[PDB]
Amino acid sequence: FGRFTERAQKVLALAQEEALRLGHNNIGTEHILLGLVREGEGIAAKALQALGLGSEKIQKEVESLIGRGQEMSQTIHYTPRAKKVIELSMDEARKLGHSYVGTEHILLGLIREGEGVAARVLNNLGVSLNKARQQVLQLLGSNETGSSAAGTNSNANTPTLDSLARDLTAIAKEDSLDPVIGRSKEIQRVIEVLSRRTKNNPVLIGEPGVGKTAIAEGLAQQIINNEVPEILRDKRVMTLDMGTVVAGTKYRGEFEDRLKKVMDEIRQAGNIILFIDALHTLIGAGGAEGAIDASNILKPSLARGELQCIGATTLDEYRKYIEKDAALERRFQPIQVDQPSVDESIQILQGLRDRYEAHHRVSITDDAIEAAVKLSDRYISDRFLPDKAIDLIDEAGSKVRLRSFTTPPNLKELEQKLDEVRKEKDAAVQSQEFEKAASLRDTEQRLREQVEDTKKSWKEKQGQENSEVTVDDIAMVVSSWTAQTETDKLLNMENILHSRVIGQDEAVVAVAKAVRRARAGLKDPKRPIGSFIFLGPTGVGKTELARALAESIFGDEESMIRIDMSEYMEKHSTSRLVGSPPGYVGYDEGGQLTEKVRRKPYSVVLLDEIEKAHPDVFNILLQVLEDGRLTDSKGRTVDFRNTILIMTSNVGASELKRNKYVGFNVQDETQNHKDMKDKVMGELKRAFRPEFINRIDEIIVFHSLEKKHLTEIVSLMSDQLTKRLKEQDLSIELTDAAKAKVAEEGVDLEYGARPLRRAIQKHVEDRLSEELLRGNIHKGQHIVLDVEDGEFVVKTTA
Amino acid sequence: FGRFTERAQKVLALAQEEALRLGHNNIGTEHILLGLVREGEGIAAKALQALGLGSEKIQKEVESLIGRGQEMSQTIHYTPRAKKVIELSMDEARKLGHSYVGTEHILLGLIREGEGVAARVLNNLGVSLNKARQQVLQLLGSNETGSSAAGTNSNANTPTLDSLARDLTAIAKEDSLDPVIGRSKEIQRVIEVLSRRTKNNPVLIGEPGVGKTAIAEGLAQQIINNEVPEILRDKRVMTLDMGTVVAGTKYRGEFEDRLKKVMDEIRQAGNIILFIDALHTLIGAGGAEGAIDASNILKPSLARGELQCIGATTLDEYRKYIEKDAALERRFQPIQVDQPSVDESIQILQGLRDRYEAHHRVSITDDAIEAAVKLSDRYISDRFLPDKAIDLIDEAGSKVRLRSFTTPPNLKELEQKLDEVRKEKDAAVQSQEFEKAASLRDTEQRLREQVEDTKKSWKEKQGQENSEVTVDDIAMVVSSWTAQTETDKLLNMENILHSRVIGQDEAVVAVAKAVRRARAGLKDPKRPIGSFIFLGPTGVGKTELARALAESIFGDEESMIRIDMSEYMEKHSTSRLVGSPPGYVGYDEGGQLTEKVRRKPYSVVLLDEIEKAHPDVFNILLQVLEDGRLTDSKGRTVDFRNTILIMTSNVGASELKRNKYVGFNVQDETQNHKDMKDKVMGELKRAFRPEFINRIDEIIVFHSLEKKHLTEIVSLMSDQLTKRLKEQDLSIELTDAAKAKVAEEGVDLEYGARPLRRAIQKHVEDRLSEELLRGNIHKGQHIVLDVEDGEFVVKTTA
Repeated sequence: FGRFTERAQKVLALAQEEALRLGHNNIGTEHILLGLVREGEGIAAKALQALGLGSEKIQKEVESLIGRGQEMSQTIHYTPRAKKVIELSMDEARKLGHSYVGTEHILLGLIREGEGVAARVLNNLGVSLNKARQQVLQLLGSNETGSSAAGTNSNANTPTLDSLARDLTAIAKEDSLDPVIGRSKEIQRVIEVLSRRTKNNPVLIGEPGVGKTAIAEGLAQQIINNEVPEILRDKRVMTLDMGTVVAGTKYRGEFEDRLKKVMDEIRQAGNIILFIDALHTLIGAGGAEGAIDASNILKPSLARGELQCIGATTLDEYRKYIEKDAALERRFQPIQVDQPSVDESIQILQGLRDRYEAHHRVSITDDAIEAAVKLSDRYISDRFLPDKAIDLIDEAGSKVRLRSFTTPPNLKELEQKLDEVRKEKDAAVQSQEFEKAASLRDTEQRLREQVEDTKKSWKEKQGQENSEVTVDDIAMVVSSWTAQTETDKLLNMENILHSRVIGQDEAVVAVAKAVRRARAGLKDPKRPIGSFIFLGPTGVGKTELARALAESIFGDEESMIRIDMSEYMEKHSTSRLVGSPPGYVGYDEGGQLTEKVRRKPYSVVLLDEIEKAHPDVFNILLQVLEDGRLTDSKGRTVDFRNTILIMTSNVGASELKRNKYVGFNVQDETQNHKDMKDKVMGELKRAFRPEFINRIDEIIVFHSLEKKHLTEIVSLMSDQLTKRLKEQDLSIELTDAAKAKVAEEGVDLEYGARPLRRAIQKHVEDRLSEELLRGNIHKGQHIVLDVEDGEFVVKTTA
Repeated sequence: FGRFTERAQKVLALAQEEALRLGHNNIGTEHILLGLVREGEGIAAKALQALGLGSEKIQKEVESLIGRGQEMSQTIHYTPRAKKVIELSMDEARKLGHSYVGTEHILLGLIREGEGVAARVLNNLGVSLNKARQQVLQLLGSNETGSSAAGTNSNANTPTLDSLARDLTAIAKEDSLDPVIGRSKEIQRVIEVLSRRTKNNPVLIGEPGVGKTAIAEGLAQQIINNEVPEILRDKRVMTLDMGTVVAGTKYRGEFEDRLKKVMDEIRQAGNIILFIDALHTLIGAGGAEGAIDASNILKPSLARGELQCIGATTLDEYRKYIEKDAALERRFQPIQVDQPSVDESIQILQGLRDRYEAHHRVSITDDAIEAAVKLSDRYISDRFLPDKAIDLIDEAGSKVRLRSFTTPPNLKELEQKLDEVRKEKDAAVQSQEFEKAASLRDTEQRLREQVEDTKKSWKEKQGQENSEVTVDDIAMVVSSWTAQTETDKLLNMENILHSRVIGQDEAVVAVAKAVRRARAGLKDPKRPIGSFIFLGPTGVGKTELARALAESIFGDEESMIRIDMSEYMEKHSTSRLVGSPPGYVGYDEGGQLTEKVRRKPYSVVLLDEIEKAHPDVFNILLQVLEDGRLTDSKGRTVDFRNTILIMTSNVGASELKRNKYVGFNVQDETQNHKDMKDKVMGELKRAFRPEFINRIDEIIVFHSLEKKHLTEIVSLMSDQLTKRLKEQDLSIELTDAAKAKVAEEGVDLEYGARPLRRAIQKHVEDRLSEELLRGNIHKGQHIVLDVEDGEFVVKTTA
């Protein structure tokens, strides 16, 4: 593909050189073979030299076939035989892993490609074809680092380390083990609990889901050099892997038997460290079901400190073991792995760029990496700070890499042409029209080389992305889920949120700016990026700003939870009829609110109508706003850590639903507006407790329901129709003028504002179907619905 | 059959020729054998030529059978033996795939016919019967299609692709892989989301049920050829199939072990793409019973980026898996797979026309394909807008092919006759009565050839169908379920809705036009294709139009749901109507209302009396009308996308259930009318809350009992009686005159129009049984119930 070592590439060019030297017009394998032996003593080349082949001998044999004298060897490239040998070398390097493919693989691939002039060339020059593949194989690869250690020994390690299992310290003598960056400050906290054989167990608690495992490689490095105590000197850190135990087993009894064996071998006691990943599963205590009960052997082992071990558990798992104090709590003593510092994240990123240069686009951009964290940290916000991050890096680290190869410069037109040639050419010969295809044939390859030349002119579009992962790039990719087009979303938040909330600017700018402050630098995870009270009418403004955050602020597209406290309130029976679903906040804690935001930890959380809720509820919600967490639903922790909590209120709604009517004058209208954009900030005091509101930030203002507001409601309804018709592949847009015709059949005093949907149906739905059916307009072109004379007008556009 | 290759056909005609040339004016199999070898060196011919047989050698045996003479012909046709050889070859080519039968199959079919004139010719000319079938098998031709290959190799790739589960790439390197038509725009959305080595997992959400699976072959084609990232170059795409896992397994433990092996094999890591269809089952999280939990291994695989995979899930499935989090979140990232819409539908149909031209019906008719789509939307309705569609074409895509092979022109009478001949003949010789069978015998075969000649006139029904699925046919087939007699059902929807709601034209036209416009694929396919409110009293036209709507929009009246909203607030009944209602709005959303429409999306959903319902129910109905789907009730998504939502009212009822009186006018029924065609448009405002109701596509108007509707009620009830009697095979019709005699006992001023059923029983039911009992009328005689002298009158008709 593009990843190759020197020796390889060298064998390849020599084929072409010899192509012309023997007059082999297009070089199949015979020159590739020649290439191998003419590259002298590279692993392919060398191989051929072992069995007894000279550079000469091959070119002469090669020459005894295709031979003289197409010396020019017109547009000297390969033909399919040679191309097959090359495809094979790539795979013969996959074989090893061998990222940048070498010589050996090409001779190996040649044998593999055991026909053409090469294959027989080798079988003519006294070297059987498989004898050649042998020789390369037994000298395989080299493109990767060796071992920085050597020798073989054993001692106490014999009974134990055999079984089961991996020993991190060993692989780090060889220096094939990574730091890992972590969660660096996490690793230190282990050593109180681990150089201690009495709270013999360190116990890592955090998001799973953070790369806890980074800390484990930490230990490896540190037990070697050099802050190691005399305690952990004369110790080995051995990882007990779940995978070897399950392999070759499908019965519980066999698994337990193996665990019994681990305890026997644990005789290295007080000098052994055991690493137990997913520790909870083995104890199997608590819950409605277990998971296997190693606990019988394991508990006394922990108490004695013979099993001096390291436990990896998560946010929720721990409670049902400290409840079993003290035999799990006799060993445990805790450390925070929950959500790493912002900085720790960034460093992991930087480290894995080059392997997303094995997965291309990335290496770099540095700024894009930083962003990977930062943009993610608030913009999803569905994990811990590095998982999110890296996802951007490779996402963007491909999105644009996809744009890398998708055209020539604009010479995509070449390919279009090249197609048409083939056709003409072919079909003409299929009639034959021999020579009537001939010139068409000739036109094909003429075109072709020009095509291919400019398809690799979009190697310039490779040099653009293939070690960058851009700011904007990373950012767009975060938006794709939900620096540049997230920090432009963030910095320009006010501008973008204003374009999706029509009027009632008072609110928009208030949320915008508070969120934009937090969302730029670090408000720093825990607490939503904004707590807010959204005051206003029951109608307009509230939801729409919340929404607008979800689309831009949170990325591109969705991200908004929304619960009404008002919908249930009731419980208890003795003989009563009632058996309704839980009274609402009990439902929320016990399941609904906590689950939903746990599902997407980045959601604009809308806690509706808490005025019409008991003041006790507000305390619970207050924890969401403060902590950025709730712990409910069987001890699970729900990350509201960069959500936007929006607690709504519409207490007094009606006056903020004053329409633009003439009272005294037509200046009662502009005072049905003006009065209402004042009245809102008074619906705040009336809303909830001050204690609640004391954990709630800006005072978001929404107001009125002018006239003005009617034709603004029409513009929500017409868009709901037209979007479901976009689903059906019809592009419609209504100008204000067609929405005007809807208002024409949409005002009475007594009819409210019910006819507006129906009249949109009448003027849009009904009309578009009566305009498409005629053939005046068509689906998937742009169809503009207007009034342009006091009556409705249908326009067409592309 | 319909398709054969030359070599076959050539072998066949040569038999007949040689038959007579040797003195056999009946073509025995002895000549077919001769035929095979007389075609020289085709696979049949050649085969015989191997065994030591020439055409000459065959004809010699043949001449030693009948031999000279019999060159006077017999209008030489085959023997029953010879007809057997042909039937056999068909299967001898089927078994070798081929449905276009070639030479080999014909000798093979001869062998099959291992006793007979051939059989003995071949067994007489000293070659084994099986030696001959061997020879034909061991050379094929006319069974292939042309593909590519020239060698095969592998490397590390071996253990993985073996297992489990084949690669799309392989068959597409032979270039035999299909496009698929798709769902093309879906494939594109993947490449940011997948060419990551992080949250590299695309997850396809759509309807299943739309042809999601089309997208998967998409990847195959684009990852191979030819402009794609360097990321997605140096990759392999492997498809994982559930079927292989379950095979050789019958326990959960074994399944997990196999999955462990797969997980180990993901070692092609960071450059391997695994396709997992129905992804949800493996994660096993959520639900009331979950599924087998692969997640323990799979979750870190997704996080590591070793498992870069493609998830196929549906509308409903996803929620309880992103709920798991957060390496799930840093895995998945969503992309939109086709939500069913008419334009998309057509493109699939057309694509699979040629492939249902295996049915020699469809491919085409163009109008018929479009119709399939458009008609499907309105006439069942239950499935998805493109699945439905293709099914009608293929349905019909056999339907006319059935009408094909059951015709002589009208000469069906011939076959009937030809039978009778045999009888006479047979029975006469069984007495013998030799020549008393003879002339009957002779008469038989005269007939027979005439019969067969006119049965093969119905090659005209082939020339109809073998690329035309009939427009009318598609319609017929949709009518079979529930263009022409479904688009006439559509176009004439108004006419059809009018014929069962007598009076109340006001209502009929309002529903009619809105659906009839809409269902032509020109209205949103994700919202009820007509929303309506039906106002009136309790009954009288309302429901009846809903029924008539089912017929006209959907093709039969059996497309009608009907749910009462007053139960979704319940405060009337609890032990006399419905079991366990409490929770009530929760009962509707959470369960009942949604469950019912989830059973049939092929329904006029008539949600009665939302007026007299808890205000939450109106909000719920509002979601049905807006979204076209609701997701509730274990997170299942109910498609109201091809329902007709109809919300009923009856708060004006009294005038709208009023009856005519004189008072001062005999124009009092027609003054009961005039009041009611007003009374509905005032019952709307009085009934409902505005937020819900305005999404309705038309306000449907009904009437009362008057004088005048009463005598129309008698005609509804009498039709309910006579129809449940049709099941036994009583063919009944009432004229208006008999319904009149019945009316005589139920036009009470003070006992209502309820007595009419009872009086229908006395004058219709009771009367038919008392007319059957005396043998005046009969089953399968059409029985007319009349008055013709002011008293009841019994008539008979065919």
